[PDB]
Amino acid sequence: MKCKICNFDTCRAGELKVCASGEKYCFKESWREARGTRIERGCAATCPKGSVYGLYVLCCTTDDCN
Repeated sequence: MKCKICNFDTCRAGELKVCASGEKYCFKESWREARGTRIERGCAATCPKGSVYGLYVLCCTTDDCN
C-alpha cells in the first residue's frame, strides 16, 4: 500500500511512500493564485475543499492512490 507523489504539469518530486495502512488515503489538491496554480500532495485522512480561491481536491486509495 504505497502512494506516488508528484507535481502535475511539473513532476519535480515523483517520490512514492507508504500511508494507506487502513483508515488513511492519499490527498492531491491544487491551489490557485493568478499567474500559475500549485498542485500539493500528501497522504492523510482529511480531504478539505475550497471555493474562495478555486483550488482542486482529489483523494485516492488502493494501488498508488493509497
